[PDB]
Amino acid sequence: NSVTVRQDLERQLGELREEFNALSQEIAMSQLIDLALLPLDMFSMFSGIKSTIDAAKSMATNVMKKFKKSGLANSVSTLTDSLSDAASSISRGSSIR
Amino acid sequence: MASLIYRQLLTNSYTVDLSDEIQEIGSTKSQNVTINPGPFAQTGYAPVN
Amino acid sequence: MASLIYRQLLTNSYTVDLSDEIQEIGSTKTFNPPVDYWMLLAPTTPGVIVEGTNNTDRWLATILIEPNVQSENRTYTIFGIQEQLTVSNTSQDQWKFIDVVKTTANGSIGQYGSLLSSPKLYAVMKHNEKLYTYEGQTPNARTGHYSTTNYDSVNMTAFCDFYIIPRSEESKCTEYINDIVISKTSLWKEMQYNRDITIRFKFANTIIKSGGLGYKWSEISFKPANYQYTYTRDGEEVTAHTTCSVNGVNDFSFNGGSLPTDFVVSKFEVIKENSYVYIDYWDDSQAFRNVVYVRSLAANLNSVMCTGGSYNFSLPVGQWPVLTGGAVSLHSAGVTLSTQFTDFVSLNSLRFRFRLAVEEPHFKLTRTRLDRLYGLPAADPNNGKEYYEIAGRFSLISLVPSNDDYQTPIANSVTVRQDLERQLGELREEFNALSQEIAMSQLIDLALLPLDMFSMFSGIKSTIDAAKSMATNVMKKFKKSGLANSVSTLTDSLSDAASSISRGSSIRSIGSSASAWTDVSTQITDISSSVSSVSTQTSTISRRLRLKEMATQTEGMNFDDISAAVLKTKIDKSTQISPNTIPDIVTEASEKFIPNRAYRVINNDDVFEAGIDGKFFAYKVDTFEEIPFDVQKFADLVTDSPVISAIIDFKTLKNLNDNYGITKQQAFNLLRSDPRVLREFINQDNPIIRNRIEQLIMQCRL
Amino acid sequence: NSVTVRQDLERQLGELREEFNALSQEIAMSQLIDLALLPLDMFSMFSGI
Amino acid sequence: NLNDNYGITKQQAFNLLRSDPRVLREFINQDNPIIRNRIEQLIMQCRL
Repeated sequence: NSVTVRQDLERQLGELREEFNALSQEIAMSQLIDLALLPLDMFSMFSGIKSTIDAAKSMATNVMKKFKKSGLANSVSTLTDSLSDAASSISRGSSIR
Repeated sequence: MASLIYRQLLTNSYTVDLSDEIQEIGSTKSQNVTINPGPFAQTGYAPVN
Repeated sequence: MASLIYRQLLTNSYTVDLSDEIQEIGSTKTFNPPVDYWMLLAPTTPGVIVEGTNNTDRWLATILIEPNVQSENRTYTIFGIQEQLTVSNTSQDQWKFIDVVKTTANGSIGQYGSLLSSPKLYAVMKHNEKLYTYEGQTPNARTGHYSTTNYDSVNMTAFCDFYIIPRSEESKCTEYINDIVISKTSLWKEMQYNRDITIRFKFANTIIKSGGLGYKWSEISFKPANYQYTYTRDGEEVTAHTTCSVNGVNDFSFNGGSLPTDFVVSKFEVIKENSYVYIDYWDDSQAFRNVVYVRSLAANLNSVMCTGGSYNFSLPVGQWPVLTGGAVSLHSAGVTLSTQFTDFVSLNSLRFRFRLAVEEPHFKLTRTRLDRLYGLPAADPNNGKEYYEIAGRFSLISLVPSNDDYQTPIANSVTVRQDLERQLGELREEFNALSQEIAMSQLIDLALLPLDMFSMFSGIKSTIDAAKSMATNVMKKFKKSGLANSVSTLTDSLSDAASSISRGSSIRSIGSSASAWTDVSTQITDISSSVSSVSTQTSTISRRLRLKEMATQTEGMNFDDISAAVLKTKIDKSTQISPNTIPDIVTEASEKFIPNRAYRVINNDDVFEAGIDGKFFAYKVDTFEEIPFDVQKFADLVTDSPVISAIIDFKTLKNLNDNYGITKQQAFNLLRSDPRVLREFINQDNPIIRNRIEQLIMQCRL
Repeated sequence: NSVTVRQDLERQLGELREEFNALSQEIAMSQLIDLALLPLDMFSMFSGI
Repeated sequence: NLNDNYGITKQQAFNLLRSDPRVLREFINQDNPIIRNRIEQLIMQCRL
């Protein structure tokens, strides 16, 4: 029997990037590479975050949504497409050097 | 490390768009919602005249 | 490369079960009907809605009986005649629906058979040369049989619109009792359709009294509505249809007591932040005609702060029970496609779904112990206002089969479905082509980068997203063909061989040692006309290793990597394919390829080669055609070591060694299948290796 | 008062654990080795059922 | 305990990697050595 569920307005991305860099100036090094040689599980990458209420699931699905629209996603897609086009036939025979 | 991480976070675009269609068609197929008043009767003085 | 690619394809079968059960749960889907069908009736008002008879010798219809009514002789025109029906009704919740049993034209009616159902659902049609109608209460769909004269000509006569439904869905009917895609870059063109659209909502409601003094109310609910509107957009007076629908509705029951003076409604419907609204368009513009094949479809819309007005309740004694107020906020989130049948004009349309949110004002019931409700109720939401307008843009990047001629614009849509298509058999020849002019070193390069099915299934540019649940249903369907069953047999044989020290290890045939990788291969096959006994053992060892290993592990580049690379080359240059046409091509390319190719394993300066053609080769670098085969020795040392794919077979390596020279490093990297040296020899001087790779890629026949 | 049900399936899993023990008592000894190089993935380890 | 049976310096090298199935299974299949008892008790200890 509520009027409006208060959607939490989220802090703007530029400030976010600023405290993220301020956090990056705080991390450690040796156990960082100790973390860095261990192939983690896409499971613990998003496991212990927040409130476990259909939301780690939703956030995982949303980050999956947003990843395929990134510059690396279409970059690898077009790299594969270009290689497959070169291997398909003589499509780009010789245009310039 | 991130080889399998950034591998999998990209390979399962099929999972994510299948999840999109799954949740959409599920929303289409949602059923009715009913509440029970609870263990409490409701009455009064009916024949007002 | 593609070893793990086909392994990923086979691994991700855990989605087709869910992505198909959701299809099951979301794809459940006077008018005298013909034979071999079904008929379901959902009456609106309690009374006479549907009748039926063979109008010659035997009359069988069914009449609802209002509860809280004793044995009363009604005055209803049963078959147009006021027949005597004196039946009581002492039930409370589950109603009665009694079959009238009338003999002649002006015949008398006896009482036998009553149908009990709460949600107002019934189904009646003849079955198996006789009238097989559902009987009983809700829990079980028990049917009854009624014999007539001239069975196949009983005239069902309803008074409302109901279901056309066939007979063979008896399971579906009992459970009731209880998209065309051709997408390709070759000859298909996108068009800009960004038309600002305005739509107007409208609501209809279902109110159903309970037979009595008016203090009992049965069903006040929404119901779909449809009006029209004309829009003065860009100087075009465009007419448009629209419909409404609701889902996830909330149920409220305002029960005041038991005695018939109590203002009791058995249930009430009310909309809150769990529901949605769906609409459709029937416009006059070309963009309407161009919604048959949609690439991308997005539409931002304005919000309307819709409200509800005063409502109605007519009670005999006392003042009027006044229900007031209604409020919800409309927020479109999601745009889909649909159809609509209005006057047998059922064609395409588009659907808008909205998110909803309530407002502050209370919605009050007078002289009722209920107040400060939230959510726009279902009594009289239209406030007398004629329409609920929503404005905003609407994007459409739809794509029609434009001809190769750029000067020719396609501006229509031919029919409901294009039902010709093309069969896989003829597709086989156009995949039998395009294998002649592929590449010489570039396809080998494509056989190295992991072609993960994201990059595999991203450049296709299809109009839907069900391509990949299908791309795993393809391996669910190799059960019909010979890969999925082959993997299952491998695993089961190695398992029951790992559990049977009683008879499963001694009753099976011989190999080199106690291994399922040797004896399972040689169990029973037709003997080839001219081969040796050791040749059969080598061939079977070869077949099981070639098929199973291509998806498990290997050294260097494998033949399935070439298969995947050429498969991508064909699909990218296909120029004739449909989204629902690769579900066969990927199958009969992952299987019907690899006809006869050998592998090798190196043993401390000794390697053998054997493939599925009846030929074997025992030879280790440093001049060839050496000491002959040793079947059990090689069998054990290949069971015990990971296998190396022999892209260079005995003849090719002999030719390249004897004719144009070789070095120890190059030979080593060749016969351990190092793709570097293979492609460097290919790219350098057009060797016999090039003939071999070309004839190998034509071996990818179909 | 008719909503108190708490435990489930222990009565079956407990009695079948010893059945799996008893059958695994007589397991093979070499074919376990060559059924270890196999990537018994979900398409396989849930296919011999 | 095995080194009573020689298996030296290359089967030792791979068996110290503990994981070469070729060397392990070749010891398994012919020498009837202690290792079958070791792996049998491995099976019997995951047994309960």
